[PDB]
Amino acid sequence: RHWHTVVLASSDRSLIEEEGPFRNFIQNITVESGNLNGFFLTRKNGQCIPLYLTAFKTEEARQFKLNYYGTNDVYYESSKPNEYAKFIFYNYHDGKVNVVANLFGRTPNLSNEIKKRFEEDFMNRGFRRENILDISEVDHC
Amino acid sequence: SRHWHTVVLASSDRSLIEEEGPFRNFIQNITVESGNLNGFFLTRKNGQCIPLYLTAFKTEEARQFKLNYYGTNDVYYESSKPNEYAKFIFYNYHDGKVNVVANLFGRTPNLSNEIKKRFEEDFMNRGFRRENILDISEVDHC
Ligand SMILES: CCc1ccc(O)cc1
Ligand SMILES: CCc1ccc(O)cc1
Ligand SMILES: [Cl-]
Ligand SMILES: [Cl-]
Ligand SMILES: [Cl-]
Ligand SMILES: [Cl-]
Ligand SMILES: [Cl-]
Ligand SMILES: [Zn+2]
Ligand SMILES: [Zn+2]
Ligand SMILES: [Zn+2]
Repeated sequence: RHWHTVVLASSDRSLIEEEGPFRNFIQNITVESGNLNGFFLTRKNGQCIPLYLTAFKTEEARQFKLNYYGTNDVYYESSKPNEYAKFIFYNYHDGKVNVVANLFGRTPNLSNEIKKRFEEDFMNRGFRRENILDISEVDHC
Repeated sequence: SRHWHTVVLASSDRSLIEEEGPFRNFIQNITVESGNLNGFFLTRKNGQCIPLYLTAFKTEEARQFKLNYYGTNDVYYESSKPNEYAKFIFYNYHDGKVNVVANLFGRTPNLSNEIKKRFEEDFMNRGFRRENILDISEVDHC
């Protein structure tokens, strides 16, 4: 259940920048009744405050639904389930759609090969490198 | 995997599915080859129904495809009744902007009110207005 946020990427960089709604750092994930109960940390007023969310299962495997900053269609992917986890969030807020990609590792960092693939996959969709934030190299919660 | 009709279109940006919109295309058929989806659509251009052939390539994930059209697209297929209808959700990336276009296909020009109702409510439940849904089963199109 132990996880670390290693890379964040978004169509809207502000979503993952400081004070951003999706700049959350995963701590652990526990599966209950097929749902994903996530415990995250987020920074506010200088301190690390807990954030508990639940991504509910859907009729589709690896697809979940999450109510946060609007609604989100969440997709899980991983070729190495015990080494990393990739979660793609399609966020709908005020009629606006954005994609937020999360790369989780068992420890604070991940192999360059895994990070490179995640990053190139994001950029190949038509996004700039600047919209990728590798936080393994940052002092966060 | 064969004969289809576009019954309902819905999008985060209505201009995308309105007249002259890049996603206002009417499916005619889908042929599966090497796991890829070869689609044949019709599009209205200058009072003329012009053919549009596209291929959605398979990915490492089932029911997920990649399509190069009006930028890039992550395409997801869903259906509780595969022989009755097909739902395709397009996550379009155009000039750094993301939009969602949902397509509801039927074996014939129209679909049950139940199926259309669920499709439409699922769309609106995500935070979109009813006006962004276009039921084209009630309009003369290609
Ligand atoms: C990062 C994916 C996720 C979101 C919410 C949640 O509760 C658990 C996992
Ligand atoms: C509407 C889904 C679809 C897109 C492209 C394609 O080639 C086949 C099906
Ligand atoms: Cl660790
Ligand atoms: Cl630790
Ligand atoms: Cl626009
Ligand atoms: Cl028919
Ligand atoms: Cl027909
Ligand atoms: Zn750790
Ligand atoms: Zn527009
Ligand atoms: Zn027909």
